[PDB]
Amino acid sequence: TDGLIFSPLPQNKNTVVRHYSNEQEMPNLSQMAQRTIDFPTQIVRVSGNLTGLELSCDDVENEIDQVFSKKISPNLFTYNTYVSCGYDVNDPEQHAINFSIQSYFDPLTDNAVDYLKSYLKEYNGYNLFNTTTLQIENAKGIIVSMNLNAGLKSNPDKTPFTLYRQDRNNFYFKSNFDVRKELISDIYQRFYSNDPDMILPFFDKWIFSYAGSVYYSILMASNYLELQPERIFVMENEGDIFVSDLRYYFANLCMKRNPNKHCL
Amino acid sequence: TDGLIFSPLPQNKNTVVRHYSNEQEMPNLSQMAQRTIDFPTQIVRVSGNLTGLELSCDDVENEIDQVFSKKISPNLFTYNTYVSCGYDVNDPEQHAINFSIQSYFDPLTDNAVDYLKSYLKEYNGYNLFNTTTLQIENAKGIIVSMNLNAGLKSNPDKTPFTLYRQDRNNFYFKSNFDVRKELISDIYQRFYSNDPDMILPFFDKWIFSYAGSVYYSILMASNYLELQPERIFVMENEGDIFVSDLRYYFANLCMKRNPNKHCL
Repeated sequence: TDGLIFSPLPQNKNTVVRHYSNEQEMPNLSQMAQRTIDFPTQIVRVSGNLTGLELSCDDVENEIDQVFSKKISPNLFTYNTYVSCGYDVNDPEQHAINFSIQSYFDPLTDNAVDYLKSYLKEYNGYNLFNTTTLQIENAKGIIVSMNLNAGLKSNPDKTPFTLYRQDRNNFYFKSNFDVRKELISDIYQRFYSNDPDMILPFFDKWIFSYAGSVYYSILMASNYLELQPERIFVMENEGDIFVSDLRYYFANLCMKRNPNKHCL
Repeated sequence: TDGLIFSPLPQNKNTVVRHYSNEQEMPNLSQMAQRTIDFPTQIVRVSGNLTGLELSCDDVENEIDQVFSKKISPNLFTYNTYVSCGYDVNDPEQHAINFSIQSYFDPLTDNAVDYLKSYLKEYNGYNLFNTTTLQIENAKGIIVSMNLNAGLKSNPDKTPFTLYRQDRNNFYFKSNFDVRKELISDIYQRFYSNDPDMILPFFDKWIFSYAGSVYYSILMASNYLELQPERIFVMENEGDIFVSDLRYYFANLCMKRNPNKHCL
């Protein structure tokens, strides 16, 4: 089935992984309107060597959940968090030997912002296992480099399809919150629509200014579309970018939603 | 057909376009190494409304060639330039109504740097048609968001093909000069090869750390590849990016290169 599709997470031998996210949830504009200030997206990209510290992966994954993942509620934040812990498969105790935290998250309301500010006073810079510190950074901004695929898919349950056209466009936003408020919500409203005056103006805004004229014929010939909004976070240091491994794309299965069996 | 392929957006109605570039030339590392001064990529993104000035599109294109395109020689610069002129299709003289210049270029030698400084002295801020000014800007740096397509094209004379896999990876470079020295030259040496010990380590370096193992099966099943290195120029102001329509991609026509009729 179609809509948001999360990309598969990184696989590693002898590693326990926990993944926490509510990014699959459609943005709620009535909730997001309760935030009146711009606030930077939070970035965690932390790792450390645990060899010899006599920790179990359970000790590690649960110390991280008490000081981070459980402090970030799905009803105050949109988040996508990835916690990894490596262990030594030959050690009789199979003690942990490393860990990493990867996360980005946004407060959704002014109350969440207030809670967030007090969370950072208490836990930003927290000492993790006397090896590294929980560092929650401000993203300076985010560049979306978005790919659009249009074409004809013979079997909707398998991945190959015939590619008709491909386009790219790039946008700067202040935070992932804004990306969800402006781009993601528009995707749900107008990318999944067979109303010409919804989807073709959608292409004009996000693909290029007359993509609607180009795509009318293509949309009529096609039955399958994809939007890959790659999120390139820009950090304060020059040349420092962050692209999380937690990726998603939008699949539009026109052959199953429209009577036409096509995208227009 | 094979190699670097320029891909400008579909041409807008009633517009004349002149395109100038020597980006198609393979980089020669022994020549690029002779330049000792880093110089930032030069950026032109200039436009203006000409309605009513009684200029011919020829007047416009020839004035821009005299003050810009002919001052940027291919043996001192790699450049990619797009000069467009909109005209009034119903005016009996079809007078020009707007124009734009899109360009990036890099000096290739220390002498070119000196000559470039001479040109900016003389021509930066030049008055174009009493409407706008010729401005050459320094890019702060460049984010390459590179796409790889792999699949099967039955008819090499046409655009459709069956898409097997898609991947993106993102890198920061200080300049387009560095992009040609590090990325583009690697493309010519190893992307266009059916040697597993050439192409797959190329994939490990530029796609993701183990892409060679994933794509080994895929490359044998495929006969067609494309590399779309989108160049997102980072300008000096915060949130200011420039992505030209001066796009190119690399097509790998395995069904025509290889005895296998396939990419491996």
